[PDB]
Amino acid sequence: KKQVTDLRSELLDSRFGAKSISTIAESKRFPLHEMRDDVAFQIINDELYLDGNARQNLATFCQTWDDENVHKLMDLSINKNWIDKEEYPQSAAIDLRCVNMVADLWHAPAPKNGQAVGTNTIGSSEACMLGGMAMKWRWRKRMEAAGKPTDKPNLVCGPVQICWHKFARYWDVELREIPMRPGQLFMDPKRMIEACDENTIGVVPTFGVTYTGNYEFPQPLHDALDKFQADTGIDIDMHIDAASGGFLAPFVAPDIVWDFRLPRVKSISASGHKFGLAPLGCGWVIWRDEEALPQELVFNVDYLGGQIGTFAINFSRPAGQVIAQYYEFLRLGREGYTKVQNASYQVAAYLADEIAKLGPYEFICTGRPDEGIPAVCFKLKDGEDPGYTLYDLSERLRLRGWQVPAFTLGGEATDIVVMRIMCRRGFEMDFAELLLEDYKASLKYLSDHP
Amino acid sequence: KKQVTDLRSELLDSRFGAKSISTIAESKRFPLHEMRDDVAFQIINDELYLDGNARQNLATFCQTWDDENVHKLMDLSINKNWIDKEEYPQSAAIDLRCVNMVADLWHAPAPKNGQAVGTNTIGSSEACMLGGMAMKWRWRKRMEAAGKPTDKPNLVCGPVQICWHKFARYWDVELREIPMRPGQLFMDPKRMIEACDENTIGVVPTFGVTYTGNYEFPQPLHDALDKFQADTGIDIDMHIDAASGGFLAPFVAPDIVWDFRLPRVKSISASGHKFGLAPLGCGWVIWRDEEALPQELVFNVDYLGGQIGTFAINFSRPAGQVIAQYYEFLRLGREGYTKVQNASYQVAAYLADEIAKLGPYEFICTGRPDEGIPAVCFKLKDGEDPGYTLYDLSERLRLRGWQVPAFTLGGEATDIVVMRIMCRRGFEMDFAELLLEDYKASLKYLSDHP
Amino acid sequence: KKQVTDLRSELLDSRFGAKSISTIAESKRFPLHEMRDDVAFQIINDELYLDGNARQNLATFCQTWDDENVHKLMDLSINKNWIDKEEYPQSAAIDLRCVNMVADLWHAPAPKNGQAVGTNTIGSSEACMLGGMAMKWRWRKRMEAAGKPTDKPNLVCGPVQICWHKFARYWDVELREIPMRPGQLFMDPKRMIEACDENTIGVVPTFGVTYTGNYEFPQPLHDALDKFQADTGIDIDMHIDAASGGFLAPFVAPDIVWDFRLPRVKSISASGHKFGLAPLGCGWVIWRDEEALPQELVFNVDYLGGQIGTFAINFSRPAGQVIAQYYEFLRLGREGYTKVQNASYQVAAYLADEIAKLGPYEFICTGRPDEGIPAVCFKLKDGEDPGYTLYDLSERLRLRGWQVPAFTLGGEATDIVVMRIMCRRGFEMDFAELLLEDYKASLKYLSDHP
Amino acid sequence: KQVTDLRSELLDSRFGAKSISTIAESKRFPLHEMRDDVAFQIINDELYLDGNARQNLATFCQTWDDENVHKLMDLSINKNWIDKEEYPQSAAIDLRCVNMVADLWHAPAPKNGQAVGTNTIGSSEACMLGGMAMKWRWRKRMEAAGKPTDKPNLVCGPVQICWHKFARYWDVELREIPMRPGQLFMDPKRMIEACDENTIGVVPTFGVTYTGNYEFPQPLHDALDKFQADTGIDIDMHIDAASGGFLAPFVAPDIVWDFRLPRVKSISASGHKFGLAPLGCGWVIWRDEEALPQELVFNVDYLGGQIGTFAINFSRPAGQVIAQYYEFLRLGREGYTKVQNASYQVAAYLADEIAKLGPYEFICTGRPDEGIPAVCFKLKDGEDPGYTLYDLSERLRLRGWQVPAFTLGGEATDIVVMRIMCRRGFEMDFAELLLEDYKASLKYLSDHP
Ligand SMILES: *Cc1c(COP(=O)(O)O)cnc(C)c1O
Ligand SMILES: *Cc1c(COP(=O)(O)O)cnc(C)c1O
Ligand SMILES: *Cc1c(COP(=O)(O)O)cnc(C)c1O
Ligand SMILES: *Cc1c(COP(=O)(O)O)cnc(C)c1O
Repeated sequence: KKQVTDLRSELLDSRFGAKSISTIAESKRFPLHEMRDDVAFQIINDELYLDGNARQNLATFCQTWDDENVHKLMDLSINKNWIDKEEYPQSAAIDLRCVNMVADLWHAPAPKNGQAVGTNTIGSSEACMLGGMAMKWRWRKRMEAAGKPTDKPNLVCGPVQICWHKFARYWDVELREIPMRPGQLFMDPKRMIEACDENTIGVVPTFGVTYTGNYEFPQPLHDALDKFQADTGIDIDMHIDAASGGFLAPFVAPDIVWDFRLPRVKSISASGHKFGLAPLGCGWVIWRDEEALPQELVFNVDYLGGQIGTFAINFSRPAGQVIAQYYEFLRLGREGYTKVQNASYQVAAYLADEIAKLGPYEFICTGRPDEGIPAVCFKLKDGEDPGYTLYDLSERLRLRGWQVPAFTLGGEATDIVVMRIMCRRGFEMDFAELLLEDYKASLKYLSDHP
Repeated sequence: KKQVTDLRSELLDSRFGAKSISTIAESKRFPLHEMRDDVAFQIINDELYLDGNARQNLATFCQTWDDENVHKLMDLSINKNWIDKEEYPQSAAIDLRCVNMVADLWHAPAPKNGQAVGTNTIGSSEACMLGGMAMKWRWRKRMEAAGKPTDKPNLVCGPVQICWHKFARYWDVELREIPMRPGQLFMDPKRMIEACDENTIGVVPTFGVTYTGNYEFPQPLHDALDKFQADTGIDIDMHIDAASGGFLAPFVAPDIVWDFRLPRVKSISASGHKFGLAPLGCGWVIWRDEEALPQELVFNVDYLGGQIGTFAINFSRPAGQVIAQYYEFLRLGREGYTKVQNASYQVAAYLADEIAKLGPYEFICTGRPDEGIPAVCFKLKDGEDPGYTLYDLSERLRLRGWQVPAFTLGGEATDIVVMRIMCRRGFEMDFAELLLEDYKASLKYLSDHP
Repeated sequence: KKQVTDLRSELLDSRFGAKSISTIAESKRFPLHEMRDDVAFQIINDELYLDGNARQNLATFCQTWDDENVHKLMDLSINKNWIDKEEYPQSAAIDLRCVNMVADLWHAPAPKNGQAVGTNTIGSSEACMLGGMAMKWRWRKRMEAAGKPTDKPNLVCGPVQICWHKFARYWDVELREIPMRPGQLFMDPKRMIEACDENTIGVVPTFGVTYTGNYEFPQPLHDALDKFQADTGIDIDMHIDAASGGFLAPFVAPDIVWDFRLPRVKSISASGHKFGLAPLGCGWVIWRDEEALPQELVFNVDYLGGQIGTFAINFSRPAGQVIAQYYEFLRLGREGYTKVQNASYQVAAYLADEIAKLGPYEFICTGRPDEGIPAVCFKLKDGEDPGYTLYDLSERLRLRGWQVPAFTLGGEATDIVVMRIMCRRGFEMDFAELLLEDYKASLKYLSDHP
Repeated sequence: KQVTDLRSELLDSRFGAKSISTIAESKRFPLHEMRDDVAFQIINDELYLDGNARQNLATFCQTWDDENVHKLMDLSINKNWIDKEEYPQSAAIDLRCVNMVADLWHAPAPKNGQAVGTNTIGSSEACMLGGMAMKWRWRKRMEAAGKPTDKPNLVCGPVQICWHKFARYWDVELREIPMRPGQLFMDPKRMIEACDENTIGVVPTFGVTYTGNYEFPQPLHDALDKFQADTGIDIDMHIDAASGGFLAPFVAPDIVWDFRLPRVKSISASGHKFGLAPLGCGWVIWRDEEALPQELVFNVDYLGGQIGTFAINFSRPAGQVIAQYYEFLRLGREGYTKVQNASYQVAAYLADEIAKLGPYEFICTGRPDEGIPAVCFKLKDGEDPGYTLYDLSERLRLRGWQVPAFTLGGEATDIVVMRIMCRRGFEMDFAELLLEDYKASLKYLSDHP
């Protein structure tokens, strides 16, 4: 009799009065029985409230808002496999159009066969790894042509994102990172060259440093590499990590020469899901030409009577993000992207100007299109003590749901603590003004409770 | 006033009467201006009709259907970044629970500290690469402990999926793939041993061969490695590529000893988005214990007052797939997965039995849970010419929307042409009956057209 | 021409690239012009993120979750006017049914004419004011019957909610609120009698004290009032403020005699939107019989050829909440309400037990259905200093989005600080465990920072 | 049998189910839980017995809301208006509205940047708040003069029922000037005749419900000025602008009815009437801090500070105020003017067309300078077209229209009038359908006794 009465309750009980929702969710072993689908969904939906409100997460560089058409395109493509070119041929075609468009945006030389050399990825990490492998292979071929050993490769870079550290570790390459230091939180030409030698597989400038938000300019570095070859005969290539800058500079600062306009730039990577406005799960890596991508790294697959070259670390994955990316390209175009990015810079500039009035801060990034990305980065003026640290301010802001990271820089600037505010699409002026209000209140509090 | 007149039309024109929809979509350069969002969506939505219907794609192993709750969870998580453990802490916690559940499902030794060693990935490709890197590292340590050189590593395997070829290429490991041959379309104990030597970083049995759908049983191979170490002193580990098998056997054939129950198995990988029932973009790799995973490959990140180890190639990416995976685990449990997988095997078995009476066929896979995955694989009997090849049949079926692949096997069986039908969730008996009807019709046509 | 180009942009610009979203929302003067409706919605939608997550708000007693059918009924009733009985006659009829059901739930004498004496209200506040006006009127009639003056009315009560202070102020009644004091945080029989006199219009027990979560039991007070009349000839009525308790005890503690089973109780009020499970905007007040409600306070209106009595402060208002309330009565019934409330009590008891293990606490409320509502209320043991105050704990929990109030009691217990956690529908066990985890984490932090 | 019935409970269709084979409970709390789809279906269905809101021409309240308001309301279904610290932005948004409405009514610019006023569930609560403040200011005046305060009275014209309730609930003698032939409102002469030192204030109705016409505060204000000059008695006003408050500012700005008038200490209006907000939104604004007795305000902590609160209700939905703010930003003066102009155009059209159909005498014809967008008429005195307006109202109801016909009060109880309200959502084309049914109804009433 109990079984039937229990089952009756299973059918009729409300979501929160149900027996199945009276226990803590499994966290150690694979569940034994099936359960009400509404209760399973409810529990998980509710647990996710413990994640931070994405729109208030001012620490991330990734998109936290997508328009309705992208939501639809994503749902519609939830089961389209990006890797199966023959099974989802139009998704594949759309992908190839994006490759052309991004290559064009970065001034890659026009492809004679009508198709640029490059590929979509899950993000900049995979894109960078692909660029790094190609870089390492081109170096090997150069050394082999010279009759020199290829067992001690190194890579020269500045304050790179962690993915390059993983590349170095995973592909056994010695990472030679020029450390940040007071006065120059980036890789300068002089220190770059001092780290270069015949075993350097390449140099990686970060066109939009994550820690500060400022651009490392490839041109001055390119000049130094030209002189290095003239003096030593050593020819070093560049791969630009433009995770953020790749989808900013072309629109608001087109005259900064950082891309394929520079001879030594053999490849560039960027995150479509950062300022490229695509939903999480989209990255891009373009090569200046076929010569820049070693064929031994490319796996060809049948496609519409012919073949297409593939270079990826991942295999199966959703094609929704690239479809969404194409949508943004067509819907916004240069005009639309410029308007959206200009909106972010205006917000960044506004906040930097207003926050400067509230305390003894020294700004590292103030939302200037010509210097970096739409971000605000600052620190307390040396020797100044307003009665609080940027860590305390970060915490107070969190009480209102905002995630504004405060952290120490690296290298020779480990004693410097900075606060960074990322101004992405969806962080409109009105919304940013609310942050400003909370910022003033927080300081107000820290003042009444020193 | 033509500018005012064009604008009026731009505002009032219907979807297909609009001037902006009168041209072919851009495919070579980045668009210059923005356009109506409905038109951009319509064009792309319509182009996607050229992709094959996913529900009729019987070539793929990946999920082509997800329940409504998964669609909701995915939409809700479109902007949750899997990599930001501190910003989306509960998404991170849910992921850690799945790691424990998958490890438990595969009989991994119980975690003393309550947390299994493993990670979520975009798919089995990344999971296999993580497993391979760890294998390579353990091998180098083993060689180094005996003062031996580590410049000639090789990996022994059978008819593996392409990701293993990419692993060998990207990490400079010699792939010793034992080829399929008549009467033996798998890596057998004897040939495996012939291929193994002091430079073998490990053996990778494929617990669910893509080309045939059959399991390569680790147990017999394991006994062979034990004897190998006894005779030569060479101790070789195994990594199971259970992309499909990992979420099948545990439910429908629990007595098959293929997992951590086997001492030499140091890691196992599988695709959540294949038989794990997760939406595209979910993979898993678990290690036996801490000793199985070299700490040098792990990058720790801050997490709730402590630190969490991370081992991944990708960085930013959506957390929706793992959240959906946890939902399936809780909603279905062993009971639910058993019922779902059983339905797939029932369909495969049905098709195999029905197709067998329509022609002179020899089956390689008939949907037997004790032999492999829910698939049907067959070829024309040796020396039989029914007046058509399986290529013709595959083509006829495509006229009704079905994608049923016909292909030649590799290795020393390149003369053999086989047809494979994958029976996934969402390919119910009634739907399969329709395929059967189209099969009978196709054969009649081929008959009336020798 | 500039106007044409501006118009083109107003039409084609994306949500965040639009000019109209580049400024701060008006807050001082009525706007002059119209603007894109999507921008207006976006700005407001985004500002609301600054409100606390209702599901994590553990301070409120009101519903923070409604099932899909309620969301539908509310949307369908958004334009139905509760006050227009003749224009929306069935909404009116449904409302009258709820009056009957609530009256019956509280053991009101069965209405001979089939319709209980009572009315729906926006909340307990209006309900309490209606009950208060009626009490005042009956008192005046009693005094007048003996030829005595009615210029000095007073109301006797314990730690009441603010609405009674407002009633006293708005209707010129001296509020004799018996203060909380160490050992008895409630109105006890002895002090109640001390405060009562010929000028007392009635006694108001709070069946579910907001500050502690405990019930003030009407029966012992009723016994005292009986003896009081016997000793002094002064006959005093009771009005039970059962804002919370009215939809709890009837289901989980039917043996508690607090309602119309007690002769002196002439009216009872409760919040439908608290434990009554109705969405915000629903309250109830029921009178014992016609004699308990002075007709001079009732305004009759035409209804279906007859007349219905109305007693309300508000006039026009949505009928969705009462329609939703009826749906909950029908869908859940006594069985459903019992299970939902049982779930809340289960959660309160769990947290009480677990939190007790974390520090030197003295509990005031532990979620016992025989003592009060599903709440947890505690203070630090007298003389114990764990290194932090409950205010500190409340603040740290807020860093995770939780709103757990810490406050000082009133009256003679102003030096006592307590923390109160409300366990409502939608605060399931699994969700509560997450809170407990943050509680443990918050304590560890407070210890690591003496 | 247990298992048998359970199987049916799981598989039965909505209408084949056992639980829907009986009449819904109406006497006692149901005992058992039941299928949620059946419970919903039953209620959804009996609600069809309510009149179609879009065809309800008797109500002044909104019967249509745009998609964004529907969304905002669903999103705010659980946001508690009263918990200022818990839903701080909802509260902030509310305060912006207070400023905007105060500005709309020419309230003196607040030096501290925040107007004195509050959102309410409707005009009823707003009027009661204004009434209490009015009563308290009067008490303070009498106490200063050293006179008794036990006999307060309130002077008004044909007020809505809420003022009768205020009078009863707060023990104030209501001195209502009755309507009479040719004067369906409170005129200056009769107002003054009812005023004395016990009058707590005067309440002009800027948009009389029964007729749709405005009672103009200016001439009444002039009479009160003269009254003080003559007697020394200083009487203030509270304008009940339930309807007019969100009409005149947009279509007839030159009418001086608001804070431009010195004696107007407070004004109330229904956001859910012509303010275009969904049901459950009212407003009351005071001209300054001095007009609102502090003894009536309960301060609550708010963002490190305190905010004064004056309300009868406590917990309630914040959706309506959020929706109200959306309309303010989305429409602005331009938008409201366009929306209100549309209603007046429809009211004027119907008045003109209905005039051609019978011997009617119009009381209201949708003129922006005279009142709200309504049509009100009666049969010419001594004229008998063979039917009453009651019969006409009934026949229109056969098509789903609710067009009320009723008798006026006071000295005009023998007068029967019909009133048509033209709100947002009663577009020209829709109104033309009503006109077609009106013509048909008359034609029918003609071929019959
Ligand atoms: C499909 C498959 C893979 C690749 O897994 P993804 O999820 O597509 O990256 C690897 N191994 C085997 C045996 C497979 O079937
Ligand atoms: C964010 C970032 C990355 C990693 O890109 P993903 O899209 O997260 O994989 C790499 N480099 C830089 C400079 C970045 O900012
Ligand atoms: C919450 C509460 C009230 C006020 O009820 P509302 O529904 O918010 O108006 C009154 N009394 C008690 C005891 C309460 O808890
Ligand atoms: C409708 C009305 C009221 C009552 O306002 P509610 O919003 O329904 O509470 C008061 N006065 C007048 C003049 C009205 O028209």
